Amino acid sequence: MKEFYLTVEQIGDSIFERYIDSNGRERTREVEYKPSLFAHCPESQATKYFDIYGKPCTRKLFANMRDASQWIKRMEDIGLEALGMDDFKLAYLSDTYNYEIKYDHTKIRVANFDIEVTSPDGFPEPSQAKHPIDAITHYDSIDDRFYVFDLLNSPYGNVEEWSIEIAAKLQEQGGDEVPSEIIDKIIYMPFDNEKELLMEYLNFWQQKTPVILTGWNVESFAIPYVYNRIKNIFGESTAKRLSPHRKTRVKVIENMYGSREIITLFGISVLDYIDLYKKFSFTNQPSYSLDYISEFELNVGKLKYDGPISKLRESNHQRYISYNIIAVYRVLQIDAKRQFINLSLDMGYYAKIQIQSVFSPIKTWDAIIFNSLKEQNKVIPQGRSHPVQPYPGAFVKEPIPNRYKYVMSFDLTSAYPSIIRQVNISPETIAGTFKVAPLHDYINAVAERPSDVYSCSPNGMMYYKDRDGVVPTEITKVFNQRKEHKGYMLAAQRNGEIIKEALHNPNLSVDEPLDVDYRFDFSDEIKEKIKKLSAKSLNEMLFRAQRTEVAGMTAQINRKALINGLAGALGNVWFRYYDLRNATAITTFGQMALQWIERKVNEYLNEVCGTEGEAFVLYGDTDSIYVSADKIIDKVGESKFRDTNHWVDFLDKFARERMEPAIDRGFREMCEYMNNKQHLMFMDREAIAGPPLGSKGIGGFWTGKKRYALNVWDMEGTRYAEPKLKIMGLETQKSSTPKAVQKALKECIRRMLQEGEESLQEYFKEFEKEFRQLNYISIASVSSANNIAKYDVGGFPGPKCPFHIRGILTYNRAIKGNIDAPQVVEGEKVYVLPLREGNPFGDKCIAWPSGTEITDLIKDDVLHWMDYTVLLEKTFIKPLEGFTSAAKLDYEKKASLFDM
DNA sequence: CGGGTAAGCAGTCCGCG
DNA sequence: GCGGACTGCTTAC
Ligand SMILES: Nc1ccn([C@H]2C[C@H](O)[C@@H](COP(=O)(O)OP(=O)(O)OP(=O)(O)O)O2)c(=O)n1
Ligand SMILES: [Ca+2]
Ligand SMILES: [Ca+2]
Ligand SMILES: [Ca+2]
Ligand SMILES: [Ca+2]
Ligand SMILES: [Ca+2]
Ligand SMILES: [Ca+2]
Repeated sequence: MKEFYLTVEQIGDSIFERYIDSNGRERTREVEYKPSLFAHCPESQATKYFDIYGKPCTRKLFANMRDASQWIKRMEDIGLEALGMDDFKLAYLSDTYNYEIKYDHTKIRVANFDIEVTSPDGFPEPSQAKHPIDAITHYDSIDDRFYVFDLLNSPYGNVEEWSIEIAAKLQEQGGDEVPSEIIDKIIYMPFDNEKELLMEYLNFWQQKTPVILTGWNVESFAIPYVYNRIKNIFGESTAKRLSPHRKTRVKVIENMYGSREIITLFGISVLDYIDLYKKFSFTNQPSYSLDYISEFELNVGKLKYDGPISKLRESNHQRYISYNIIAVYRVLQIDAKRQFINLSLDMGYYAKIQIQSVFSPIKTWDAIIFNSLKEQNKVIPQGRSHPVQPYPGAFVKEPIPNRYKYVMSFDLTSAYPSIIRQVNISPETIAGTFKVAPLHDYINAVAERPSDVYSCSPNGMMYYKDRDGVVPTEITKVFNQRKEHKGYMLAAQRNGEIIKEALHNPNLSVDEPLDVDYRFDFSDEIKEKIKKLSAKSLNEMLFRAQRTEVAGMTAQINRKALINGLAGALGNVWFRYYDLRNATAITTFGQMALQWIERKVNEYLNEVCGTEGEAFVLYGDTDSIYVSADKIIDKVGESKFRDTNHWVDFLDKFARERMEPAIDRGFREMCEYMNNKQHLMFMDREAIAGPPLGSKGIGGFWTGKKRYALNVWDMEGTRYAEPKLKIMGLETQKSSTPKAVQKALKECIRRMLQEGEESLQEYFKEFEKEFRQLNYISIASVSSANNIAKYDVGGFPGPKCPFHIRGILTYNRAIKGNIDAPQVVEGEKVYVLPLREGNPFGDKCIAWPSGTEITDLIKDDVLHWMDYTVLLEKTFIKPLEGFTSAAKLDYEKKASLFDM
């Protein structure tokens, strides 16, 4: 097999590399890598190295990496560009792996761990590490084993060994229901004292040194706690054994409002799963506790116990250890589903970076572009300093607030990367500027043609047409990978819909789920067999279809995120290829494209309908248009349709056969107008929306920009067994809105769109009547908590104090005295509730850490004093009044003459 | 901590005769 | 009360 790196580090003048050799074995080596860097040189000097602008360069080979670094400094003191890859480990990987990396994940050691630390005096600060580590579960992907390190004797209690037999048993048997599929994979090791546990853990770690290190909050808690605890007990050199090169550094993580400390373990690639999830999941959660995320992703129930976690070890050590094991398995289960580790490995190896660099799009792209250019013997410019400057982004059309009955939407495929490809936007393809007309003149095709030579953007930039730039070339490769996974994702989705349909008629038989590849559209034979299957089999197939779809979604959406990241990296000062001319060429072209095509679709449809000046395009945002299809439906007449699916087919056919070719011609003309390199504006139909045939549903509504709801029958070629709501921006979509309120508002919208005004007033009247019975958590608002200290004036609100911060200060006073009570963590999320006047808390609201029950000390009072009236009006009535006046209907029945 | 801009709504503060 | 300036937070793209 072809070798591949596992980790790479620079330590002084050595590269330290862990790798898989040609025989599949893990090795380590130290290499005294001699970097090269580059200077411009005279024309009449024979060279094969050229900067990206075609100017000749001489290569300077250095005795060691420290000499290259010092040289870089001296070149600045002189005032001359020191060209080339200044991150020497990236050049090493480029030199050592000069081919497309074929990796084998079964050879990569992936470690998932979680620790327990009993603490009587509140939260155990990792930087202090003053309490014993009393449990470690460490899963190893190569052995496929959970190694459990269990402390039996502690200053906080002596306990009995954990029992695997009780662990296996049902919760109803007094057991812990550790899942049976992992019971045989546990290797349990009890310890008589902490020193021995840790000494064994380090010996184990040495034998099985993680390549990828993950788990939940490992970077901010587990790793620094373990590192600091071992440091305190044994000294630094023993603690540095967590690094296979014995090198670590304390790294300061700075945000807008403060900082924290993490430990960098050289020769390990730490991918904290909480950070993986935040980057790759495309959710925004009320809480990031593992219990909350586990429940959301897997639908497994909260790990439940009596009393505080601080007393769990002594009161119930058995459950304590079982929950530590289960917590590690939960992360694995989320990964089996979401496939973020897999994704990280793909992108890291593709870019030829340290795997943990996948968190940085600037670093990922710096390495992709470096490797690409290195291939042609080209030399990358030096990074330069830039002042941060604002620049313009997308156009968004102001919709007329209203109900909209029949809606068809269209949207550019990979808008910004397509613009980059079409215009040929790249650092080294800039050819000059032209005299710009106001944008409006390009939109209406009255401005002078920008160039008869170069490919243009309406921001005034021109680009070469003879050759593709390195940015379009490399962005195209990732785009193609994206398109492939999206194909599998959509197939799995359409397959899901076939299964749902079939489920309306399950057969009464005992059978097995079919062995099929869900990434591919179900053939006729598979369709036939599906119609003969039981509900049990069908459900299992649905689950598998949805897993395949989730796998496709992770792969496609984060490749989209990567390529879109490049368009934005052109506008970040830290990017080697930062250039506001290119960042703006992209965003300005986009604004033009949207408005240009709005004009064309309008002209086209007015033509088809024999009208003039009618606005068919009601809305659009960035690269999308929403076309009113009322007139199209009416021209055939609702009477001619057999059912909802009949008009949906009609519109689908109209969009594909009439609208899309009209759209394509309009864009080809725009391409010629801008003299672009390649026509790449592909605007496919997204949504077909409307009310169910013969109902009183309103089908859709807009309240404003980025605020709308649509009843959707077909999305990108997926025909739904059941209509689906596409709701954007509204309170149902916000993590700040109470869960029960999201759910109630969603149902009001479903009723408005599918059933009508009368159904809506029915549901409202009932929700208003019963809502006070809802669990307090389900009706709490959610907010991030920044700058708690800034607004804290002796425990009371300072001037301009935010409502949610006020809530926290109210909380802090109510629990003052107790180091046992959970503290709100700065920068994390809180639940917020209003309090009725003259409550014992002395203020109008209270907030507490999100994803948790509020402590028992105050819970009773909170419940008694909760202001259901305020809460109702703010979270439910206000947005609902927003929706319904927009849609021009009433949530309460107005008096009529029939009342008499 | 980690590519970008546009834009909505909640809330404070204070004006608005 | 509303609305504008401003902060804070959170979306859509
Ligand atoms: N996080 C994001 C999301 C979007 N965009 C920009 C770039 C996108 O190209 C454009 C339109 O967004 P879409 O959600 O329509 O995404 P794409 O058009 O890129 O992909 P798709 O093919 O899924 O439409 O907005 C961005 O810069 N950053
Ligand atoms: Ca725990
Ligand atoms: Ca798009
Ligand atoms: Ca599409
Ligand atoms: Ca059947
Ligand atoms: Ca879009
Ligand atoms: Ca306001």
